Amino acid sequence: EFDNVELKDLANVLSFGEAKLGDNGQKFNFLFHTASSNVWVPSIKCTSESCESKNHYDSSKSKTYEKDDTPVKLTSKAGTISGIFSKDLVTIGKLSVPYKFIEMTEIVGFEPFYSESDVDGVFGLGWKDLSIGSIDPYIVELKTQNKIEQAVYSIYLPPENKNKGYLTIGGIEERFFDGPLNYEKLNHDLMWQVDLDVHFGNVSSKKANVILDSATSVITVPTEFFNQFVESASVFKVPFLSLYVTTCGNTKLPTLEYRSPNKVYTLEPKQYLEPLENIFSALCMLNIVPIDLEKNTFVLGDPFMRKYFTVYDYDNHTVGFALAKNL
Amino acid sequence: EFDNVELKDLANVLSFGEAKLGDNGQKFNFLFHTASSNVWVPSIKCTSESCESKNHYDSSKSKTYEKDDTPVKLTSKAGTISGIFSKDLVTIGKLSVPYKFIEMTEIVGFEPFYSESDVDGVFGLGWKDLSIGSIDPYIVELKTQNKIEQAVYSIYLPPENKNKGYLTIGGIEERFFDGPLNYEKLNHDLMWQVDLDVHFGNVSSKKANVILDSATSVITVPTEFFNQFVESASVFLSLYVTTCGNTKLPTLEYRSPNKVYTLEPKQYLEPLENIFSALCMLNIVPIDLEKNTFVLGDPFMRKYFTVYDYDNHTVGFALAKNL
Amino acid sequence: EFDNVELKDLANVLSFGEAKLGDNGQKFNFLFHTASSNVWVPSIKCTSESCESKNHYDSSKSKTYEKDDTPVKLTSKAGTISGIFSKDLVTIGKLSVPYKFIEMTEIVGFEPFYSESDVDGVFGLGWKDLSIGSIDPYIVELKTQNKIEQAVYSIYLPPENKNKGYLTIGGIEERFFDGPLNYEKLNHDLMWQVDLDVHFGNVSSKKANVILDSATSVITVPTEFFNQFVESASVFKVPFLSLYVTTCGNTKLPTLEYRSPNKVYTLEPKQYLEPLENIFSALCMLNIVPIDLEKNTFVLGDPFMRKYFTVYDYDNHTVGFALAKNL
Amino acid sequence: EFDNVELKDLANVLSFGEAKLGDNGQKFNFLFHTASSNVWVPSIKCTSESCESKNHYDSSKSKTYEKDDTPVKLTSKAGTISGIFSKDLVTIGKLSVPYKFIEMTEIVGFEPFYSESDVDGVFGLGWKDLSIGSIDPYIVELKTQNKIEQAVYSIYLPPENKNKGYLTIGGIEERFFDGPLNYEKLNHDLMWQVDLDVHFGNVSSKKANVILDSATSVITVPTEFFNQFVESASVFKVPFLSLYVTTCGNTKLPTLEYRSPNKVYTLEPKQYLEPLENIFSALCMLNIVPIDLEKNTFVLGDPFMRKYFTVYDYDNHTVGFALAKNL
Ligand SMILES: CSC[C@H](NC(=O)Cc1ccccc1)C(=O)N[C@@H](Cc1ccccc1)[C@H](O)C(=O)N1CSC(C)(C)[C@H]1C(=O)N[C@H]1c2ccccc2C[C@H]1O
Ligand SMILES: CSC[C@H](NC(=O)Cc1ccccc1)C(=O)N[C@@H](Cc1ccccc1)[C@H](O)C(=O)N1CSC(C)(C)[C@H]1C(=O)N[C@H]1c2ccccc2C[C@H]1O
Ligand SMILES: CSC[C@H](NC(=O)Cc1ccccc1)C(=O)N[C@@H](Cc1ccccc1)[C@H](O)C(=O)N1CSC(C)(C)[C@H]1C(=O)N[C@H]1c2ccccc2C[C@H]1O
Ligand code: NA
Repeated sequence: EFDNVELKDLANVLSFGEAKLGDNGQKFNFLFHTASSNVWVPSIKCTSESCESKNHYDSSKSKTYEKDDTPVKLTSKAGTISGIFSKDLVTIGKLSVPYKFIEMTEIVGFEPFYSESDVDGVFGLGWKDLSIGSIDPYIVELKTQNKIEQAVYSIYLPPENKNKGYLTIGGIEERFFDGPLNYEKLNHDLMWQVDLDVHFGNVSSKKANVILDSATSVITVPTEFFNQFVESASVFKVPFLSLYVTTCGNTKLPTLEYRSPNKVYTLEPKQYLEPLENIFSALCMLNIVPIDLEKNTFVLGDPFMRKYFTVYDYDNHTVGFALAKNL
Repeated sequence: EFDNVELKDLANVLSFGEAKLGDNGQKFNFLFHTASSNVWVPSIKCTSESCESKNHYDSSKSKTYEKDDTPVKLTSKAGTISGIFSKDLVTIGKLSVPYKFIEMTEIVGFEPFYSESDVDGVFGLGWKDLSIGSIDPYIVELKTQNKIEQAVYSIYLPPENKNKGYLTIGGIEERFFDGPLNYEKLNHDLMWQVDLDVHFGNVSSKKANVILDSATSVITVPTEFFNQFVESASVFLSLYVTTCGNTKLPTLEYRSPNKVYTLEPKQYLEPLENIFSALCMLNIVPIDLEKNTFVLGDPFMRKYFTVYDYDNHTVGFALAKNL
Repeated sequence: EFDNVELKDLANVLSFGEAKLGDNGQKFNFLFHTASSNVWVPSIKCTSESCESKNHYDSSKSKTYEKDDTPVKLTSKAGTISGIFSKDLVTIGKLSVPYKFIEMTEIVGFEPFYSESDVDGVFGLGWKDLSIGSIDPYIVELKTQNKIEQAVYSIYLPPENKNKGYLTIGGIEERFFDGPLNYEKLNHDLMWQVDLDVHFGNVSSKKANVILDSATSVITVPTEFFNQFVESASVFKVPFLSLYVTTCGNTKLPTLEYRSPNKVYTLEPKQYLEPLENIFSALCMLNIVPIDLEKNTFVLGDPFMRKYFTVYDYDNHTVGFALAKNL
Repeated sequence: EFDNVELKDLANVLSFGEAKLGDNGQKFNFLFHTASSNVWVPSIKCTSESCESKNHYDSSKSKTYEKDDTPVKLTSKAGTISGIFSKDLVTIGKLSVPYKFIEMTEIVGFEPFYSESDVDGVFGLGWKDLSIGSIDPYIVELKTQNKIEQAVYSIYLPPENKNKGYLTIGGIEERFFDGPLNYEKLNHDLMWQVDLDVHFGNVSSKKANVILDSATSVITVPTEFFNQFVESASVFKVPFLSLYVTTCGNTKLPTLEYRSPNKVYTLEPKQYLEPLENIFSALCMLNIVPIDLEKNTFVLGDPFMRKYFTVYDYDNHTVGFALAKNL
């Protein structure tokens, strides 16, 4: 034997948390996904190696389980996922309602990321029309059964990792934010998406389609938008050392802004940069990625959510934004 | 109030662990750093807003404190840290020896990233020639003081998470790896750096300087090497984003005279979504550090258990194993 | 005699510092004034009581004094100032040039404030076309005379009073701020004044004339603008205990924004509020005053300069703004 | 670098000075607070960001410290302060006594104002009945322990500035005032509070509760009284350009009167008006704030203490007023 000291991971919070299935309280780790509208879970029957060291849902150990069995198969350019539909108790903290979910039974093609993390499944929190089987979103379902009064939830991510991070259902906790809470109207009942004029230095795109996505740890922007910025950065002498790398202290890096008619949401340069080293880092990389998802569409991930406490209001069809606060 | 639920971090082990100072065991979160040669720690005396949230070293609370007070200051085109040398018991695990560290007294230029991490300081595991003050590396000092027989350590990151990570001092645990341990000679005692021929598709860089650096979570390549790969791609611009589980991409090869070390697309690709991600990005970053220099961080150390041998001036590599 | 403890000031750095007249270094406490265009200094000849406690300029002591004697008289419902123009060495720090200033000869009114305070006079840092006598600005004259090579200055107020403020001449000092430093063009060369769209919750004013004024400790808004705000605050039920008093933590107060084509400058509620009590104050007041100065005109005083480091550039006719930082 | 001149604060003296705790003389800037009844100090053990730049009490450095550890928590609509009671030597000037004080371990809800000021804590000078934990006032304690013979203090603020302010303990220094010293009896031994008839123009409130509060720089008036005054000065054609703003030379403004059975205390426009600009200001605001604290309650802060040297006499349960002189 020799001297071994335990290594740790870094304090880094996202919309990762525990929910429960069945009346025997079967525990899982969920990614609470604002841009998906089903709950998906590793089934006890899953024949896929992926599934081995996960948490499982066993419909025979829960006395409140209901047969549905409607098969479903989803496939990406990247991977494939097939399962069956089940109903049972679904619980987050104190609240519980019977809900229609997908038991995963074959998972091909998401490696080594899927088996590498301690996440079991997705607990979608998007809108009805984006979901398979056309199901009412979980939180609406809580309101239907009068378990809560207002179809609303909120994500607080701790803006400096000094404390726990939280998902709150049924009401707005003022402990989480400073300044005003501001609602924007949804441009569609598909995702949590809003019309905003986006500005990044001299580049701008009016009335862009902008989407909240608690699953990405990136900011996203169209290719052409990203090209215009690269060229404009060049015009404005913003120094870069390669496409994505810059001095963290770079004084020419512009504020990224999303403007509505009555409120501007912003990420300062150091709020969209990732350090190259994990301590005392002189260099930085833009955490902004050109991807073309839809005409004029931009995605807000964790970097936005790290700064903005966000609110999701089914009843009003709005998204609330406020400056996240250290607990 | 209303129904809460706790949200937590995604388990992601790196070379970050605890170490103690003084005979009253002042505890710190350190980045165990293969590319720094001093131990740096926040002083109780630090006047910076950076130092506020952190653990501090307070010499007055330690009977084994030996006064030094030799001033240090590092300044950088943008960055400043400064402090004083002090001598006290430094403890990792069950191992303990008097050692000269730097109590940082001013920390400027590394916000907000510093205060948002729970790292307090750096525990250098590099070589003497880059130590400010020419101080023997901590592990060498353990050996001089007969705390250990061999001035060797190793770093194990769990290759598939689901498992805990380790820094081991003084010998080699077979439990951590599979297949043989291959050793490479250092090209120069400056850092843990080896001569290797690097290849990526049609592009190659002979007799490159490659540095192990436990403090980046990235793989680094010179700008010219990356431009060459872009040019060679021209035969058929992003190329930065691709499909996850795209196997039609080159493998990164680092060739020594008797072993080739590799990182396949699934070692160098990072997903854009944090579950079931359709798209992925290259975790290969072009940046010029020094002539012909490449750096190997985390994504390499996740595949390769690495051994750092001071007695023999070598680095050992082997395939990291579960448990 | 009894036990006495001294009482002091609350740390509150404004654009107030020292400068010198004549080759014998006569010193004065000046308000460095971005919205005025002459230097005004009390004369040794001043006959008023207000002048008794002040520093005085005595031309008979300076071998570099050049006689002008053109009389000036400014007379406004709060007081009247008369004086004569004189020319002499005028010195800020290391820098020095012959300049024309007004020695005040009579100061009627402005009481008790002028004599209660320890400012001697005003050091105008505005544009020529606002100057009495149409005198080139001091900073211009420095460049005209080859003392500096860029006719630019900056004002830094400590954003939390943890260090000294600084007036810098001749170039940009990055220690004061976190990038980006964004430049806006002047709408006119009368004052430091820019076209910006102002938003305060749902109220807005397009293409407003906004003016930097280092001499007020207040934010200014036209009367109508303020009335629109009151209107929508009443409708939306933002809690006010009276016309300016609110809880410091009021979550319904909006952010004040000033939008250029490429950048938004903002004041969060607690950056435009002042506390009722000087410690642990539950209650606050709006430091926003409705005043009709000019069509559609808004003035930025101390609350703004306290958050934004500001650069005043005569060569390029622009003002720069950046997030001020602690030293 | 570049030519730089320092910027300073103005001289504005308030009820704010130094006192020491413990035998090693740990110094703090305290607000000498006539409407608080404990002493509050940040603890070295405080875990809030609020405490970070402040002076701290470290009990283990003082050989005279005695453990108490009684918890205290004060919370409200938007403020939490908690801590523990500790006993040590407490020193103002050459005077020293063992005294129970509160070590703050958490200060939340008072940013950014708390960190922007160089006040560390509050040194209560009120009455026992308002003390948390039922503690004898510091100055009474000085009397009990035979360190002074009269339990009395005074606050002198220099009426025209340049001049230090002074807190005096143990007797009356005639040097601070002109004219008689008039005394008013307390309507209650809770605060330094007095029955007075308050008149402002045509508006009056008889047998008002008027409270001395050395912690506001404002004068306070119930909302109905204020409303009646503004409607009233409308009827009588006062020049107002908005709701608090008038010219600094406004001749027509009434004197504010506080009438007791044998003395009338007054505040003229001179004493209740704050200028919009910090030098040669044409425009002014009423420093009088409408705010309902309790039935018929009016607060006198700085503007009043600036004119009147005030004396606080525990022995005879009275407050004394005299016109303050220049030193
Ligand atoms: C290759 S990322 C290495 C990083 N260097 C940079 O960012 C250099 C840089 C800066 C700007 C433009 C281009 C290049 C760096 O110097 N990091 C340092 C982090 C640090 C840790 C503790 C106290 C202060 C800083 C370094 O790991 C260290 O301990 N040191 C201690 S001394 C130092 C400040 C010169 C640096 C060093 O040896 N740097 C060298 C190094 C290290 C790892 C890999 C390559 C190189 C070359 C040179 O950059
Ligand atoms: C932000 S409020 C500006 C203030 N005027 C007022 O409040 C409006 C007013 C005017 C006349 C009677 C009553 C009310 C004012 O003019 N203050 C002045 C302070 C002063 C400094 C030195 C000697 C005497 C006064 C001014 O900043 C200046 O130097 N001047 C020099 S001469 C002046 C008295 C006409 C004035 C001016 O150019 N004012 C301009 C100004 C300033 C700030 C904001 C808008 C404007 C427009 C313009 O009127
Ligand atoms: C000029 S307003 C006085 C102020 N009250 C307010 O703002 C009223 C308020 C409260 C909550 C929501 C909305 C409005 C206040 O209580 N300030 C306090 C400042 C303080 C100082 C140290 C530690 C914490 C706060 C006070 O002077 C004190 O020490 N205390 C100590 S305990 C207390 C919270 C009961 C309060 C008190 O005695 N208040 C009394 C007071 C003080 C001044 C004027 C009137 C009154 C009545 C009574 O409420
Ligand atoms: Na806009």
